[PDB]
Amino acid sequence: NKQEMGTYLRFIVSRMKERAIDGKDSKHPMYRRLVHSAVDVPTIQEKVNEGKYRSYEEFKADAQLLLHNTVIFYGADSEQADIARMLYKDTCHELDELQLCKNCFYLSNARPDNWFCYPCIPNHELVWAKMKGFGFWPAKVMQKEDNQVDVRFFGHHHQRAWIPSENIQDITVNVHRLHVKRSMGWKKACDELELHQRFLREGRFWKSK
Ligand SMILES: [Zn+2]
Repeated sequence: NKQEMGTYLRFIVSRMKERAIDGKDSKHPMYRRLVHSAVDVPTIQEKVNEGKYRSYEEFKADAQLLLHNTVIFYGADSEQADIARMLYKDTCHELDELQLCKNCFYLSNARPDNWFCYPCIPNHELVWAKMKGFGFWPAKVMQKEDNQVDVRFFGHHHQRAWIPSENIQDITVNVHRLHVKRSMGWKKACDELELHQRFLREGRFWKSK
């Protein structure tokens, strides 16, 4: 876990680092004056590297505190607050995604060749799903509730979307039957689906080092 925490947090901080520049920063003389506890991205990045976070909750609390200071120092209605709010949301979203499936999260960030084809445990349910404007594309189910399913599509972008349950078909349905445009992109996604299914059958699990 401690090794995993390190690499996962590094992925998140790296992503949080850029949308954090735009930049005139919380180093006014009044920063001392309005802000209780000090923190910035470099401090967080150091704490990640030195293994200072005991849990993801402690990391999240530092991200929250950074948001709180920005709000206090610039005002809740300020544009700096808007940006910092989006930063915090994005950070917490990554933590959500990590919790959803650690293996998906690692592969999605590290992106080795054919990253989306490696199996997870438990295996993700596979479906055909259509979005408004599109025909059916193959996808992995990440989670679901009664009236909708959270999927990540095969192919370009590997688009993440909520799909109404009525727009889902079992992966065992015959492709030729239902509606979709057989574009090059769609065929590429179907190839990726098949390669994923082959890796599953092979027991070809992702191996680091
Ligand atoms: Zn997964």
